[PDB]
Amino acid sequence: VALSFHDLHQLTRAAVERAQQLQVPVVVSIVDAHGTETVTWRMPDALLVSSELAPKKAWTAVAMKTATHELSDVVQPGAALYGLESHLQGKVVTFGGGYALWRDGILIGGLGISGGSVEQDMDIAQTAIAAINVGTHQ
Amino acid sequence: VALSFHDLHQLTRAAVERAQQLQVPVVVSIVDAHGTETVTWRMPDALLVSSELAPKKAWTAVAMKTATHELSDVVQPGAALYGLESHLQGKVVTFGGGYALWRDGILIGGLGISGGSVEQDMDIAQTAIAAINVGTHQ
Amino acid sequence: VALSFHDLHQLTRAAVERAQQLQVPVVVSIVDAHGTETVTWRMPDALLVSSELAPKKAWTAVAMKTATHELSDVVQPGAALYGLESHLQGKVVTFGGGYALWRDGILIGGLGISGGSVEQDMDIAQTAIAAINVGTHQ
Amino acid sequence: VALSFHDLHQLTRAAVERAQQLQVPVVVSIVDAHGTETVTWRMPDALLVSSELAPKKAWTAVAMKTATHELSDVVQPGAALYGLESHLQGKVVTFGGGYALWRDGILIGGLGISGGSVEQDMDIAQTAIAAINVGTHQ
Amino acid sequence: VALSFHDLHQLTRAAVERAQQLQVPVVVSIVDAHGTETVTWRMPDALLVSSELAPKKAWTAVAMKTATHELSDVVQPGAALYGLESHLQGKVVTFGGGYALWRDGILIGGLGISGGSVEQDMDIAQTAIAAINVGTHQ
Amino acid sequence: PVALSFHDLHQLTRAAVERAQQLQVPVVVSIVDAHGTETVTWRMPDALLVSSELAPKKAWTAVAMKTATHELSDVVQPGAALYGLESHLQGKVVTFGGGYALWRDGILIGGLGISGGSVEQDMDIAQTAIAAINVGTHQ
Amino acid sequence: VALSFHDLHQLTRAAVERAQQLQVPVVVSIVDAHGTETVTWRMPDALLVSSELAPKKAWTAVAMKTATHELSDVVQPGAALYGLESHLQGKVVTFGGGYALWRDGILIGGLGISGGSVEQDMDIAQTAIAAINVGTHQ
Amino acid sequence: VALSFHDLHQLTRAAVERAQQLQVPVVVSIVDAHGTETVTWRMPDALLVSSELAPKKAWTAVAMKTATHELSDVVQPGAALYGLESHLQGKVVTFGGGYALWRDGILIGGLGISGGSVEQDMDIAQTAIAAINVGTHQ
Ligand code: HEM
Ligand code: HEM
Ligand code: HEM
Ligand code: HEM
Ligand SMILES: [Cl-]
Ligand SMILES: [Cl-]
Ligand SMILES: [Mg+2]
Ligand code: NA
Ligand code: NA
Ligand code: NA
Ligand code: NA
Ligand code: NA
Ligand code: NA
Ligand code: NA
Ligand code: NA
Ligand code: NA
Repeated sequence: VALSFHDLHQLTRAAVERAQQLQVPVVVSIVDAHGTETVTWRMPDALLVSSELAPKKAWTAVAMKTATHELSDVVQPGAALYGLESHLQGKVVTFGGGYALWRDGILIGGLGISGGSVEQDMDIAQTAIAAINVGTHQ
Repeated sequence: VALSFHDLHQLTRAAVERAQQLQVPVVVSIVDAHGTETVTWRMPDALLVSSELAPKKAWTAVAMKTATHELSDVVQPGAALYGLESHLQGKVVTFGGGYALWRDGILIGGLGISGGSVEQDMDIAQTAIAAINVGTHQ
Repeated sequence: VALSFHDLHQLTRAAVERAQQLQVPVVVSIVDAHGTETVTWRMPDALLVSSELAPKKAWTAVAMKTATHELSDVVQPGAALYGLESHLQGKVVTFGGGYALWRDGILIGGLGISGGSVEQDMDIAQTAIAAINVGTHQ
Repeated sequence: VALSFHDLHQLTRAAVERAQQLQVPVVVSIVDAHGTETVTWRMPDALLVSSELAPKKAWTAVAMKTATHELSDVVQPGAALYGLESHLQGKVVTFGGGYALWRDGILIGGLGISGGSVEQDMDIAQTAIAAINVGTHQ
Repeated sequence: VALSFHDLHQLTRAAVERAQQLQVPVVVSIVDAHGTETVTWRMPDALLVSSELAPKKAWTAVAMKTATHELSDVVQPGAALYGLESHLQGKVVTFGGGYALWRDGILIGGLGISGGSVEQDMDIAQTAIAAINVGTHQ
Repeated sequence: PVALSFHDLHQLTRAAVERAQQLQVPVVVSIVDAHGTETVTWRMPDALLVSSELAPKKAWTAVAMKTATHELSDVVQPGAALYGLESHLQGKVVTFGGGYALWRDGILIGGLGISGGSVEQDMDIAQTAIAAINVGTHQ
Repeated sequence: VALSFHDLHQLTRAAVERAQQLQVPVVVSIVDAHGTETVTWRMPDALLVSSELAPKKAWTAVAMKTATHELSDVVQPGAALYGLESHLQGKVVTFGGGYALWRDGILIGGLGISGGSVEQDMDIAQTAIAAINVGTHQ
Repeated sequence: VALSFHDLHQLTRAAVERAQQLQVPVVVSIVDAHGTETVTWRMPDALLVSSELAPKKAWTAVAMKTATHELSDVVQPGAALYGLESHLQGKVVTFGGGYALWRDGILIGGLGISGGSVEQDMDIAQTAIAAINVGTHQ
């Protein structure tokens, strides 16, 4: 059930291809179900911050079993998990671009994209994920 | 006056059993009156973030002599301790799930639960604390 | 011009005496004009967090040539230095209890109190400062 | 295209000269297109916090290809990159004083000023940048 | 194959019992096959350092697939992995008391003991491991 | 003209993984550019957890010191010129083998780092991968 | 059983007085039995490193229940706890100047001095300890 | 008694000029008597490590009141300050290239050079120091 070589290779290829179509250089990061960095690819000229944000988005997706855009409302002032980003010492990113990857009810990894607008990062991520046979929810 | 073996054992057992009833895997953490990690137990499949949040809640409860849900208002924009989570470099958690433990007016420890919704974490924590009948306020 | 032995000893004594009158245990911290820790004194049962907050308040006062309560408005959402506490990795504290210490137009140090309410910490600090011949503004 | 000795020297001198005119001591920092510290200069009595803020402003400008005052709106509560300063563990500063430096469509570095009001920092930075043959936008 | 509740409970009980027989208080730590803290138990008056060293020994065992005493020679001056403890920022401990736990050729976790002499820690760890049906090599 | 291309990165990464498969040792492969930025990472199943940190560090060291990492082993020993270096740089530099600096036409273009086997295996894997593309390991 | 006001005061005074006699400026640090910083005093012109070394020496004494000079042999290459200083991320200091304080078989705190030679730090620490009624071994 | 503008400028220029004569690109760093970074200059293509080592050598010179080559013997296995580089969490560098700057018996700052061989760094640093009216010992 885990991510196979083919899964990893296709996710990464499809993300890079979609980023090229959008004309935005990104960092692509994939983590396994335990949060271990498994693939990283940086396109030329990607924003330097993206080297830290993409793997953090992928990690966040696994570590909270969620897509990172789904955390945006819950960390606001007044919301249930206000302060989370400081409580976890910057390890969680709470804007879009990270998705949890599921197969047959089992969490198999996380994908993180950074380098565009949040909308671009999410488009790239969703396009990549559509290239392989996986879900973004259990 | 201090947490005995029986206190630590029953707090842990009761927390895990309540979490089983709720069908949510959590990390349980107990710290002593000086904030030293005394017991940690991770249920299978608990959110990875919970491994950091539960001990931090337990620590926060002792370090601020308060339940963590009682810090939620006082760290908001405009409130007296705005910014506290950054000032203490992520050591304090300001949402529910941590309680201070008191016996005969003496602070004896802190219990932290993380892995569910905030309300679940607080339910589990309160249940565990009710199993040994210590107080949560001086 | 600098804090003398007598300055340091009287500041510390007066802060502790005032805390005793208020019946709240605090940490007292004094830093020099360069931000080096010079005196620390912890009263029994002071909040654990105060061991970190009091020196940070003192340091903040010198590092920003201000009282720490004067930073509260400027770090709010919408205000000029929003985010400051993260930018400086938790070294600055932006609620009351730290004061800059000045003599003959020269910055000689900083005093930080933590362990009570913000208002108690500011009272203690102001009382201590009144015990020696120094100002809180240039 | 890169920053020459002359570019660095003129930037630094013009910044210091403008700060002297404003009668505010600042830290001046210049990073290259990869974010490596290239020049630092501290004026006597500059706020201690400026030693950390000015290089961070310069680094931010390259790392996000933006002037730092342009990030102020996008990190607010409710905005698209809320929490960014914690996600990047304090490496990015999101109030004014940092500018990205461009020549012939190529990013050649970043300039950061800290020590005055945000407006003084920006005036100093803009004055310095006007002393050499560069743009602040691609 | 993984560590069951019974495995974890017996390891912990047996380590504590052995420590009691030796009259030395220890910290017991167990990590899973991915290095995630699963159980921590601190006996009263265990050396404060043991709170950091026991989990690090358990983690090292899984992270290097080795008992920690088997790393002592290989990190010495002149040996193949000299400097390893600094390369990994203190995450690995290279003296005895940590053991990797294997069942049917599969790595299922790590156990770490700290609080005694290295020889006591190893005794305690070996005694605990003998209480369950597992090997210390693949 | 001489930077690492897509093809360079791809071939380095593939050849490293292929060689690690031949040796039957799972590794982490890391490539950094001439400025030390992480460019590629690839982790093989069951690689030592430590190798997730050690491989990118090796690659970064190679560029940050313009050297192969095995060439630092003597110089950081007790009594040698750069004793303590690993602590001075807060663990960012690794001083045993497996990292190589990558050069073309006298220009530094990147760094490759391998971790997960013995130090010898990591070097073998790195050298094999480097041979798949025609760059040099010295200026 | 604990360090009283009189104990803390006399330790600190006696350490400063001795350091004055020797004409070496030091930092004095005292921690309680849980390792919490209780007193710090810095003499003018004390080595900057001493602001970190002295509290660490005091902490190490309690955390390891030993004098710090007693750790020097055991951390050497080839000895049982080689690497310890990196394993504990610099929290332990292994050269002289820190002493564990005992009364009636109970560990009550730790004293740390830094700023002279190791031998001066030890002379100062020992002179200070001799000013109160305590032992340096259980 | 302090480093003037001219002192800072001349030190920096002379260091860069000597590095050019040796044909090695270095990072030059100057700190004041309190260890605050005052000047940094990076020559093109200086080793990336030098960006961290040169300011650390300058800081070390002031923080230990010594040239950094004078620390080499004292931090060896078997010597009085073995482990120091870890105790201070990498803030001190114990090989040559850093010098303390003294005028009329007063410590006024530190100069640090990194990028060459240790001998080249020391040559550069000594040459720069010779360009102004200061000593390297009290
Ligand atoms: C921060 C790093 C700096 C470095 C490395 C530096 C380096 C130098 C060097 C190498 C020269 C000689 C140029 C030549 O080769 O002929 C020079 C000249 C000079 N620098 Fe600087 N400088 C620095 C900053 C400044 C600053 C901040 C000022 C004034 C605010 C200043 C004022 C001058 C003056 C007046 C000259 C003489 C010629 C001229 O007016 O342009 N320099 N500097
Ligand atoms: C540290 C030393 C520990 C000791 C000495 C210990 C001892 C025991 C004993 C004597 C029992 C009674 C049942 C029997 O006859 O086997 C027991 C039950 C139990 N303990 Fe512990 N325990 C320890 C730690 C833990 C921890 C950390 C947990 C975490 C949840 C735990 C969970 C339980 C549970 C759930 C039971 C009752 C259910 C069952 O045994 O199947 N114990 N323990
Ligand atoms: C890590 C990031 C990787 C990316 C972005 C990536 C991307 C690609 C792309 C774009 C192609 C088609 C290129 C072409 O031939 O025209 C390709 C082909 C291929 N890749 Fe990868 N790849 C990666 C890693 C790997 C690894 C680690 C392996 C093997 C261990 C691998 C094996 C292959 C093979 C066997 C082919 C087809 C053979 C051929 O090109 O004729 N790739 N990859
Ligand atoms: C660091 C925290 C210190 C605190 C909180 C403190 C507090 C006090 C207090 C409350 C007294 C009155 C004692 C009594 O008679 O009951 C006192 C007296 C004294 N202290 Fe301290 N003290 C401190 C440090 C020092 C140091 C470092 C020295 C000398 C190096 C010192 C020298 C004295 C002397 C000589 C007296 C007797 C003269 C007088 O009453 O002013 N103290 N201190
Ligand atoms: Cl915030
Ligand atoms: Cl070492
Ligand atoms: Mg049950
Ligand atoms: Na926050
Ligand atoms: Na905050
Ligand atoms: Na009971
Ligand atoms: Na913030
Ligand atoms: Na934030
Ligand atoms: Na080391
Ligand atoms: Na070292
Ligand atoms: Na070490
Ligand atoms: Na060391």
